[PDB]
Amino acid sequence: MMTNLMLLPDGMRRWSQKQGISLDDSYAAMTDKLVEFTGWAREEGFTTFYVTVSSVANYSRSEEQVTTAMNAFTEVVRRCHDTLNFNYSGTLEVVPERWLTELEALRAKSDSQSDFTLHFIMGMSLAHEVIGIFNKFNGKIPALTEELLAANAYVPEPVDFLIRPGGHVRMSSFYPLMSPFAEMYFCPTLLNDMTRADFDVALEDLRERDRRYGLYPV
Amino acid sequence: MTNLMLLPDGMRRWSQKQGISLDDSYAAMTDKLVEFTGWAREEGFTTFYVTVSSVANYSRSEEQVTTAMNAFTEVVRRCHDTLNFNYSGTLEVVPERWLTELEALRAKSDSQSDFTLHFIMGMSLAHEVIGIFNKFNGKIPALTEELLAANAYVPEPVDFLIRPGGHVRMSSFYPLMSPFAEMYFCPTLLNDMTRADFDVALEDLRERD
Ligand SMILES: CC(C)=CCC/C(C)=C/COP(=O)(O)OP(=O)(O)O
Ligand SMILES: CC(C)=CCC/C(C)=C/COP(=O)(O)OP(=O)(O)O
Ligand SMILES: [Mg+2]
Repeated sequence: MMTNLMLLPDGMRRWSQKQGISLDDSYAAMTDKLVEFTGWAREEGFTTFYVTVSSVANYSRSEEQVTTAMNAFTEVVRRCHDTLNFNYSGTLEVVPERWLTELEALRAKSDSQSDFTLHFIMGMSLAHEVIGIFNKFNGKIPALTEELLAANAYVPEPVDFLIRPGGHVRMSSFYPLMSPFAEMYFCPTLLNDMTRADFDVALEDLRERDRRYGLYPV
Repeated sequence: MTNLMLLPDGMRRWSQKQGISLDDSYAAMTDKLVEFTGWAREEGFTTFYVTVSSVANYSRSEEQVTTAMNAFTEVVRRCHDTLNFNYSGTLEVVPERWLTELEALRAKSDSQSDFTLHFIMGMSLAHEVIGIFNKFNGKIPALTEELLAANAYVPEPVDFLIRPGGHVRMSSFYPLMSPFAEMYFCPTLLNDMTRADFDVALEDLRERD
């Protein structure tokens, strides 16, 4: 069984306020922690490590906040892109061109033959995703099929495991469209405080679960 | 003007725990759901959503589908006279007998009640999107957030979502247009849920913001 993993990052402002440090340093710690998380996910045999980078609404923040966040996320790819396959998707039209250009170049320079993939999803929002798909195919086809929908969703496959640190038990705009049976794990520990042990007990929890897919066992 | 959504789970597990049949466990679920509707109404929620089934659920055996659909329909048989009942979802995968009875019960419900019980059947974001597209294909210049919200299975954003039974997952029950929904999971099986469990769940959900 080949599994994949998805991380929902949040709590950089909470960590910066809690520590009495700047938002920029909090995001630098987020970059370090995300490099760590990518390493851990690769060590644990996950085929793809998904990171829900941002929602559409996040790009309504101030220019500086968007620059800091997008730079922090991009630095992860700058550091690890040489040894893995990098890809990205989402509501790309709301992402500033600077980051689309740099992330495209980094995607071109990544090892597309690697057995491990880091995938960023930016501008996540089920409303915008569905509206984009509908408008793309509106009137041009007799009916939308599961295959087309799967081929045009932001996340190109069902997600197996989903982890959200930071104490919020909610999905926000990050729920994957084609993942009805994804397993969810929440923990109060902030992302920048997550240790390898926290990750490991999370994986104990997630791998302990019996996956039914809506059916009774046989 | 708040609403609540319940994801039922733990009927087979409860039947095994109590040493009873699946039908008996689902009868206990019927009683428990009548109770839950009462609790939700007393707490001021305008609409109580219950995720009856997913698309995958109808791939179960005929006996299992009949047991579940009968218990859920029995809830409406008991409560339809005192509240407003409505339903939605991927209706084409629901057996016609149950759609017929549920439609008749919806027509007989109190459409003037300030409280609504709403079943969603055959839940699946893929099938929901496919159905919306097929419904509006070529009939509109472009899909808007307003139209999408007006035609999704759940017709409004969900405030609170509760899943007892110990499984931390949506199992195809995620409400499409609820980006700000708060989720509460608890290990207590649905059939073991008391009013106090509901109340502390509401404490947890209301403490957050
Ligand atoms: C393009 C942009 C702006 C991306 C935003 C990056 C992000 C995941 C912020 C969430 O953390 P938070 O600081 O908002 O959480 P908290 O307030 O709890 O610290
Ligand atoms: C039409 C159908 C089949 C509806 C199914 C409704 C449902 C998800 C019940 C959950 O309890 P359960 O039956 O899965 O019990 P348990 O959690 O113990 O397996
Ligand atoms: Mg179940």
